[PDB]
Amino acid sequence: NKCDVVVVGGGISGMAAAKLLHDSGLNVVVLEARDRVGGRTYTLRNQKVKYVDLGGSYVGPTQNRILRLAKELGLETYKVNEVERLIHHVKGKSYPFRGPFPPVWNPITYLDHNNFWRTMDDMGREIPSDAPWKAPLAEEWDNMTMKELLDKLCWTESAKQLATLFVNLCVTAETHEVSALWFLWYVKQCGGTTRIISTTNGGQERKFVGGSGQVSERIMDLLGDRVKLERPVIYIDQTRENVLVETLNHEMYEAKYVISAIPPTLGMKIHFNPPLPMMRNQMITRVPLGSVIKCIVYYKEPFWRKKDYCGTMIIDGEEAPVAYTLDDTKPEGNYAAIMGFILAHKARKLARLTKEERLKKLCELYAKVLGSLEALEPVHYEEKNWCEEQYSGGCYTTYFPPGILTQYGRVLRQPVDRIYFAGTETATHWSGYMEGAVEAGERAAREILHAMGKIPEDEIWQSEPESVDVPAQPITTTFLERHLPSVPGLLRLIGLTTI
Amino acid sequence: NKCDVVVVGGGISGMAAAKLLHDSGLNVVVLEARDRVGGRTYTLRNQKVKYVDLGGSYVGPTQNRILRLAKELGLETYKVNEVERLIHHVKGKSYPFRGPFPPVWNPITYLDHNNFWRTMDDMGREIPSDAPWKAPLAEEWDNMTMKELLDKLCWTESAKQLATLFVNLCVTAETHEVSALWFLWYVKQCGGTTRIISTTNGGQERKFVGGSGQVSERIMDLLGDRVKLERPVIYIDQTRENVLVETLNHEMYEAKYVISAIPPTLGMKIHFNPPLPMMRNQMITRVPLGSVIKCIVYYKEPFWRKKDYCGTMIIDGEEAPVAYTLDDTKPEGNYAAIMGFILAHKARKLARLTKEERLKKLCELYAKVLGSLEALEPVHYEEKNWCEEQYSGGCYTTYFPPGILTQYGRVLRQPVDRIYFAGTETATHWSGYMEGAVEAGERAAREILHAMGKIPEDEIWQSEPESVDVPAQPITTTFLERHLPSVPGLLRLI
Ligand SMILES: *Cc1cc2c(cc1C)nc1c(=O)[nH]c(=O)nc-1n2C[C@H](O)[C@H](O)[C@H](O)COP(=O)(O)OP(=O)(O)OC[C@H]1O[C@@H](n2cnc3c(N)ncnc32)[C@H](O)[C@@H]1O
Ligand SMILES: *Cc1cc2c(cc1C)nc1c(=O)[nH]c(=O)nc-1n2C[C@H](O)[C@H](O)[C@H](O)COP(=O)(O)OP(=O)(O)OC[C@H]1O[C@@H](n2cnc3c(N)ncnc32)[C@H](O)[C@@H]1O
Ligand SMILES: O=C(Nc1cccc(F)c1)c1coc2ccccc2c1=O
Ligand SMILES: O=C(Nc1cccc(F)c1)c1coc2ccccc2c1=O
Repeated sequence: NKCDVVVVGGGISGMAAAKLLHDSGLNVVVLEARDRVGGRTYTLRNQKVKYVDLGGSYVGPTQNRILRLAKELGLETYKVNEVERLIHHVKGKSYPFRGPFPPVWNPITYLDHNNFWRTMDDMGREIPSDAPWKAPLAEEWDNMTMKELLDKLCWTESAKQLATLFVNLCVTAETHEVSALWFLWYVKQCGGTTRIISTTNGGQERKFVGGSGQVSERIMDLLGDRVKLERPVIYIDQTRENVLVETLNHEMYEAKYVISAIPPTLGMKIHFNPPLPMMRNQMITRVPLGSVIKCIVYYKEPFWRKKDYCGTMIIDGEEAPVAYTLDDTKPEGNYAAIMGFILAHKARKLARLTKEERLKKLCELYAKVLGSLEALEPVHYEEKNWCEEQYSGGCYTTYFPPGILTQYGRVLRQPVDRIYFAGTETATHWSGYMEGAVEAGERAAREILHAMGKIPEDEIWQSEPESVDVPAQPITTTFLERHLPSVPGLLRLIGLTTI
Repeated sequence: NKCDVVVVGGGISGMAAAKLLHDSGLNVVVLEARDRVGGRTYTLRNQKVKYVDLGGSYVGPTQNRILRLAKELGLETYKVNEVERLIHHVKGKSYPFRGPFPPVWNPITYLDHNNFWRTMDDMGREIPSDAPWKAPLAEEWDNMTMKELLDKLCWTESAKQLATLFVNLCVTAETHEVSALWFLWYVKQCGGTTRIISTTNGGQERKFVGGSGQVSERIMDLLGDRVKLERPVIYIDQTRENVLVETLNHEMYEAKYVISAIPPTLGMKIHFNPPLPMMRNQMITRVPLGSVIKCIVYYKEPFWRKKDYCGTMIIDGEEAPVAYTLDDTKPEGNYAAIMGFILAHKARKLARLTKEERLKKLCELYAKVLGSLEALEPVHYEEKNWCEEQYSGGCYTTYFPPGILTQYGRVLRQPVDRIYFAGTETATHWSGYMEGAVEAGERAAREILHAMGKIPEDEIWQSEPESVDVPAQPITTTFLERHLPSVPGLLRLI
């Protein structure tokens, strides 16, 4: 019934918010729709796998908030296997490599790839993390899709195909589905292309020992009975002195303030009194989540390592069900496994199949890419299609179609009377990730602390000390990377000389 | 409590479905979220206006279902005034014209405009009304926006500005927001460019005497206490023998079947048990409605008619708050008024202003376009910003961003166990309109009658006899319109 703050949603964002508020001495309640906490994180436990992350899993350098939160809760990380060679599989053949970017030998294609990644970051530097709609060309860039941008930028099919994979993998959406402005913002707010694509020194460096679901679970243990499971929120009434929050199972909660810690569009599942202001009313119908099936195939041994492959496969084109894999073997070397994503339209297309049919297509793919008959001998399989989740809407995160971020983006974390907005979507650093969930939950909690006169305004946004356990190597470029011409740059140089 | 069919939503679609089911002898209940029926139609009555449609208003030839339903309920139509000249206002000057398409005189611009309209209809001929995702180039066209298509097709800024206005006015959305496939389908399923843009012999020919809200009101009158107002549906449970439908005010309704007659995305306001299938779960997050403020400025007299202007203004460019107007005067020449739409991004931009500030901007625009100081002397004003509506999501209808129609379009009218889907968005002819609302409501009702064994499969979709009161005249083209080259066509020859 009565409390200081109701937090709607018990994912990492809502739990981080509730914890901060609880630690500050307030009375918080967390209302969670599901029979579990963690949301878009979910750690399955059984005897065949021990534990496995079926939702969000990876953490890495520069994600200091999630690292700090997890460390405080008694959790540890380990490094995702990247000892041996990565594979880029292109036009039916595998090309092993080292370093984060799949390399290319053809001089023209080399210039085109170099320019593609460089230009993503060049454009990113024009986009403020906390206000992407303030970019000087925000309108122009928001009114084109990523498909249009790649069609203009990539002078080779090689670069276009890799760039397309990059978009699909980063945002679980097609290049023609997403705004160029929003995509460029998304990458820049993770620290740019190198940081977002890298295992070693990037976003995919590490996993939590025992699964990421422990973050939300251990906060629930700290909060005790303040977390209410199977309480989907249906109604928020701000017409009276205290806010009234009603759940589907016929309970009413009364609070001074509310934190909405659910994906933005999932706000539609709540009926509001008074109605939401116009811009938010429409925004929450314009912001879908992407589409992904996360699939883990288990093997007797991590046999790929014996061929000097680390387990990372980057697999171009249409026929492959999975475009990206990582080694998911436990740090101890057992429960050998390959994690792969079925992305964007393929998550829709292949959902028609049975679990056994998907397993077979994945093993056949892995056998070809790894040149290994052992890939046809799985011992176990787990998967999760996040498109089917009523209380997520998709994974990893919300994407913005063309035109939406400039028209509606400014209201994403704008309070609505006594409702404040958390959720990874409202973060300014690693939005879309567990890191962003912590940033947003803690920031929303401090907004309320400020509204209550407990902290000054300059304490709402708080910097985070660098992790001593996961130091961040800087992102660097070479002279040639900075100054080599694009393909059209080279052609201009050719035209000028012959004159 | 217990009934045969629960209809969620008391707009035209839900009302049409409930009426059909009721007339066949089933016990129906309509659960309506608002304190009124009509949904995206809303007729306001007061002494100053008599009545005014602040939502959907226009009907025309080929919309035989809405015309038949309205006639049965005792309604009459009158013609939107198009006796005098239309105005196209371009680069600060008014150019009066007759006929539906704003004309041009420059030979290159002429070829470009001609080709633009012709191409929209050429592309439409390959898009099945009942399955646009089966177009031969469905993927190619769905993966581009209308902005990309227009940038490719229009060699002149003149044609591109008019085409942009056309898109904005048709679908209350920006060219870059919408799938080209979806937009081309939308036009084709209203009978093509001429039919969709025309007042005389098209979609804007007529209005209902006393307002379109009377359709939904008069069905509510027939149904009596079967219509439950202020019953927003929050929960649908299909796990047991009968379907259970719960409302926000705590009531529980039990039925054999349910019709969802709400905009597709407003399905998100309902919690489902079991969860919806994957494709629908995601679809209902991918389908926004457009943005519009409908504004009606009243005057002492329809003064524009004295200058041989009918009151239609087509107003290009960014600065104008309103891109399109029609004469809203009543049939007797009284309650003189101009109806104008503030479209798409301008609805968002100008919503910050006060009502009085919007009135001043509109009057000054109209004074310029009509070339009359009389436009600065309004006697009354009414407006409605549909972007504010929790239980509509916007107006006129749902648009599909790039990539969505091909991936999720099949899902829209697919039943989910014992839930069938009505709403104008599910129609195959004049989807987006009151006509499509009737088509979809009656079809969803007949799906349930078929499920019950009461009618055969072949009676689910029913043709409609042509209205005697509003007959359609054929859409024609000239030899030169059909065969003149495009701009790049003319360049190939040179
Ligand atoms: C799904 C997924 C996500 C993911 C990823 C791979 C997959 C398959 N990989 C990631 C990774 O490797 N590293 C990483 O940092 N992130 C990764 N992601 C994304 C990550 O999981 C998310 O960014 C993050 O978990 C989101 O946290 P947040 O707290 O912002 O949101 P949530 O988890 O969705 O929590 C929302 C909770 O709210 C409940 N809910 C929903 N509606 C209601 C109502 N009406 N009432 C009450 N509760 C509600 C949800 O049930 C959920 O628990
Ligand atoms: C808004 C608008 C619409 C419009 C237009 C101009 C404007 C500003 N001009 C039109 C025109 O000149 N001619 C024409 O034929 N159409 C025009 N349009 C569109 C037209 O109004 C619509 O196509 C039509 O009204 C749609 O009817 P439909 O019955 O399909 O949908 P609806 O009116 O939105 O009705 C839905 C009802 O459902 C209720 N609702 C919503 N959620 C719930 C829940 N959860 N529970 C119960 N009821 C719910 C709504 O309140 C509504 O009444
Ligand atoms: O862009 C990525 N990786 C990537 C790795 C190699 C080449 C390439 F083009 C892209 C990733 C982006 O975001 C993610 C989110 C959750 C899990 C993995 C990833 C990526 O690997
Ligand atoms: O396209 C339209 N009209 C139009 C009329 C003249 C020139 C032009 F480019 C467009 C209309 C489209 O759909 C509508 C929907 C509700 C009300 C009016 C209209 C139109 O007039």
